[PDB]
Amino acid sequence: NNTASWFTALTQHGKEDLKFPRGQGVPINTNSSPDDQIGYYRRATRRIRGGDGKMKDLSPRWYFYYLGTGPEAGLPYGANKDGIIWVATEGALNTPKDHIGTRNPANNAAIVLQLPQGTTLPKGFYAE
Repeated sequence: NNTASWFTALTQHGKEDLKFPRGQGVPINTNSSPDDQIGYYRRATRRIRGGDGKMKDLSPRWYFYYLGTGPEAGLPYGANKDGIIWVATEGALNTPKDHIGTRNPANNAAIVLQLPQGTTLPKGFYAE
């Protein structure tokens, strides 16, 4: 039960949470169809031992999962929960993407996360 994202992460280097204007934010995936272009980003925090023994937060990562997949596969679109933000492309179907699912790193590399040109990223986000 791996549940790894199909895509590389967005790294939040600034102080604002991730969010996209309605219609934006779904990563480009040629292995998916217009109906599939909907899901959520989940914040993934990591803590590390700093240079003085005190544990400290690294920059949070935001991983995309298709609707109905991933660590929050049970949440319906729009559900409010800290660390979860929703995205959907024009024309997507509000149905679980059991037809896309999640990635097994043993037999599939992550897709480098790309957005169509001119997407409104928040301050501090550019990643990879």
